[PDB]
Amino acid sequence: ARCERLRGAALRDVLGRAQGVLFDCDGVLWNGERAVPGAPELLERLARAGKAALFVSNNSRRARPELALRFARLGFGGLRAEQLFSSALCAARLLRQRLPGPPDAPGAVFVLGGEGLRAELRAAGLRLAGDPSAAPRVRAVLVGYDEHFSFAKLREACAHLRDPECLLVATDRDPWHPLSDGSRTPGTGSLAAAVETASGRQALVVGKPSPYMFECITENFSIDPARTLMVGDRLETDILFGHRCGMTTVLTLTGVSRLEEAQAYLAAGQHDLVPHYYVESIADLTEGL
Amino acid sequence: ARCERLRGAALRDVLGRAQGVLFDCDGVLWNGERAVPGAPELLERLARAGKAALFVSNNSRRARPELALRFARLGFGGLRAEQLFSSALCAARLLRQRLPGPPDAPGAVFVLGGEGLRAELRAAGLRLAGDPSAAPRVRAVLVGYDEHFSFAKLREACAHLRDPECLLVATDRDPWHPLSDGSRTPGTGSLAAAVETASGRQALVVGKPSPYMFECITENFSIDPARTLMVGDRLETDILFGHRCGMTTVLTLTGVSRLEEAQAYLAAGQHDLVPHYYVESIADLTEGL
Ligand SMILES: [Mg+2]
Ligand SMILES: [Mg+2]
Repeated sequence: ARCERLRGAALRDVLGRAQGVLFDCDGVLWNGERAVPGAPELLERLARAGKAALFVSNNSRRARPELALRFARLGFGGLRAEQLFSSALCAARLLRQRLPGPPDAPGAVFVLGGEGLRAELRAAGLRLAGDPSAAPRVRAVLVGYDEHFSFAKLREACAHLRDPECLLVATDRDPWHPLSDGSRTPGTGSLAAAVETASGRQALVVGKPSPYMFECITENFSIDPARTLMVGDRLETDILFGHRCGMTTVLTLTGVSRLEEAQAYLAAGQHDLVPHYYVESIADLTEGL
Repeated sequence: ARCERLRGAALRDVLGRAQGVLFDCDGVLWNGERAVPGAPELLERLARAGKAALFVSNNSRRARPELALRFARLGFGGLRAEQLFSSALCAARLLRQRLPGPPDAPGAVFVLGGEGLRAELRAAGLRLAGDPSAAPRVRAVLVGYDEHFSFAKLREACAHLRDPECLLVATDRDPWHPLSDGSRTPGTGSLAAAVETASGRQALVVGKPSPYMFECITENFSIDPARTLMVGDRLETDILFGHRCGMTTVLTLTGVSRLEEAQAYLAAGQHDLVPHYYVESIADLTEGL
């Protein structure tokens, strides 16, 4: 990984070789309400050229059917729900897999998060602490994007975690997210930091840069990481994810991370946070096909 | 610091030499509603023998007049309010001292914390973001023990901190606190972790183990740290504070930290988290006088 500007012959060969492309969404395909011009067209040409496209998002705020809506709304047609992987969806699968209880009863998840996250969990067959009883033992605390996080919920989370057998899981560690108006919103990472600190515990992280998301993806699809491009705007999330999975990484500059940070990490020899290539926007990739 | 059990001749000499004793409160003088038997009597004998006594607490939940009440209620008479130093009181003084604005207007503090913390801040002459206007620029965010912490307040805190000139201050970093029933409550450290993570900033910490508390104390009283005992139940807070200040440190076992953790740190050569001495309870100190 030497942070090279991807163009000309090298672009045609890298894309030529590529069997598939995994895309982050926010900062890559769009910023809020606005699609990156040329992004829908890249996805079209990818379909026409080979070449698998899958989407990997740390979003834990909406269930998959609703996250899928953003694609159509922002002018990305022809996409199937099964191409989209979110930390919400993957958290539900991890909990189902890891679940410490006796076989019935495995049992309940205390969730810090919203209705879309809850809907995903229930759909994976998971029992939630907030739900109507027929009170089950809580065997996992899940920290997701919780716009209604409170000291009270934090305190309750810690009560459950006093049981060392109770799992602590976080959907992702993203510290904050940019909004259209130039402001930020705190991210799950900030809520996970509070929970870990007060409980004295380290969370299992579901989303990027955890390799679990790639396991979650490869459950459903055969992807050869050596032949797959990982495209993202956040070095510490998307690019680190790519290196950990053995993918060729492409930083796009339409999002959170700056070229200057990528080059800084290169100089400090922190090669897992350096992309193989960068582009100003993913529209620069299309001419490679 | 070699974690020695303080008794016999050594106890008489250490206490004999000591000009003063600084005490942590919770886990030392009392646990919740219950005074440590013998604790009021040690303080009495200290008065009779020399020998200054001062109290250093990370509490940011109640203003000093109300924190003083706990002493009388738990059977500690003869104490003056001026002997008590809390992170709340010291945070107010630090803000007054550090305050980045033009001279009027220095200006407003956004507070994550309760009415007792707010009352201390106003009493130091500080203007608070929540208060009635005659909207002032926020020039500091203060994170204290906030039982009404919320995602919304976290988000607002981060908005203020987008201004790199806006200070970030935390009353303390205590991660959690034990309660009488055996449960925990999250501490300011957990709330500070959320704020730091979402804002990408490091807080200035007011309370122990920050040496600022000792500066705050020495403003008012001449203490020679080389002749002062620091007595506490929490290694990472009280004992580390003591070493940083050049005091002789005494771990009491009636609180949070265990002898086993002290001895573990000794073996790992982490000498700043090892007390000079320990006692089962501070009642074991009285026979030294
Ligand atoms: Mg992104
Ligand atoms: Mg204590």
